[PDB]
Amino acid sequence: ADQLTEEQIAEFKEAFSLFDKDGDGTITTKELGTVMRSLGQNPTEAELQDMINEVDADGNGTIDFPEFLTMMARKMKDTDSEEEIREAFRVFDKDGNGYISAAELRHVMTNLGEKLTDEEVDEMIREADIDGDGQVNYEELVQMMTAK
Ligand SMILES: [Ca+2]
Ligand SMILES: [Ca+2]
Ligand SMILES: [Ca+2]
Ligand SMILES: [Ca+2]
Repeated sequence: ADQLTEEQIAEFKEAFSLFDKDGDGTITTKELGTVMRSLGQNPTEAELQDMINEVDADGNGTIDFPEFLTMMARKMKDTDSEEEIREAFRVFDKDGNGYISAAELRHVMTNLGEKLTDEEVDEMIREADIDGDGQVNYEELVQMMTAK
């Protein structure tokens, strides 16, 4: 279970409120738009819509806190600095095959006394294997520990 440090999230809450003047927790097209090029030049509404929708995966017309934080996730997949976190991969990947596999996870669940089926494991595999390449590497593992 890994994420950006709480220290950074706390400081970014202040950066979020820079755009959200009302504090509703969602930045509207106009609340962010004020800080965008509308302050200087005369951009077309279509330009504002483009900038908003490109990060608003939901298409609500509002930038939520994690949508704002998506910009950091573009720069680094994990946005974390601890190399010891990478070890959690090989702790779970007992067979050392370089990827996570259903059989690998089935045994860990069995060790914990959980009786999951192959389809139950797939619920986590689809979260990781977004590109459908058939292999779950560390960057894909991070996807299971974070939002969709
Ligand atoms: Ca707002
Ligand atoms: Ca949204
Ligand atoms: Ca494996
Ligand atoms: Ca993959």
